[PDB]
Amino acid sequence: RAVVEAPVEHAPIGKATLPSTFEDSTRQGWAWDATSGVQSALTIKDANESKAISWEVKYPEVKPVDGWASAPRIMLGNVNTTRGNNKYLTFDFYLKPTQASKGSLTISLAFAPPSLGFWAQATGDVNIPLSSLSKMKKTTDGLYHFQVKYDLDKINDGKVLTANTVLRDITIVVADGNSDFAGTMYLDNIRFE
Ligand SMILES: OC[C@H]1O[C@@H](O[C@H]2[C@H](O)[C@@H](O)[C@H](O[C@H]3[C@H](O)[C@@H](O)[C@H](O[C@H]4[C@H](O)[C@@H](O)[C@H](O)O[C@@H]4CO)O[C@@H]3CO)O[C@@H]2CO)[C@H](O)[C@@H](O)[C@@H]1O
Ligand SMILES: [Ca+2]
Repeated sequence: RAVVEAPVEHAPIGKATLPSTFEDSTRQGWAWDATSGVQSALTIKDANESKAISWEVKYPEVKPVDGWASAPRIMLGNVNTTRGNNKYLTFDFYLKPTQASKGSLTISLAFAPPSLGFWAQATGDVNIPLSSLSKMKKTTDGLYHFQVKYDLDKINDGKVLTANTVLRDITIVVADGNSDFAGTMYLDNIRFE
């Protein structure tokens, strides 16, 4: 299936780049998956004094049964990277809610390794409770700043990512955990470490 809307003015696609810093004002190869429930503009905005890729999302009040149907699902296609000696994939994730009071966001990471049936999913989903936020100190520019880590030795289905396993694509999903989130999200500094 494909989720479609009228043409939207994304920032320039650029070229797949890791670490993804967005400093060249392009998306450095990141784009919505064709199945992403969110297909609105991906742009390059300042977040916490750095350029970051960004979108808006307000999850529906009536929640789909499939837990990713409404989710931003952003992908770095055909990067063809490997983890090397790195234990983690990590990135900066920022929120600027207009509404956030209940439920959670559940952030997943996946890869498409051609040797592993084009899917390998990190086991360590990260949940951000929205009631936790009001008590969190914001950045100077009014954001909630998370640095999210995924231990690449914890992968579902017994699949193993070795130092040399080709990762064709990287996917990040920000799923709705029965939440009332509305507002802006941002990614920066997407990298292995
Ligand atoms: O639905 C929510 C549920 O999702 C689970 O993850 C699903 C994904 O939602 C789904 O998009 C993903 O589909 C993959 C599939 O696994 C790959 O095998 C397939 O690979 C393609 C490849 O991309 C092509 O280039 C190649 O030519 O063909 C191969 C084989 O078809 O690509 C599709 C699309 O990326 O499958 C996931 C695992 O089932 C989550 O695991 C779960 O947590 C969520 O709740
Ligand atoms: Ca940046």
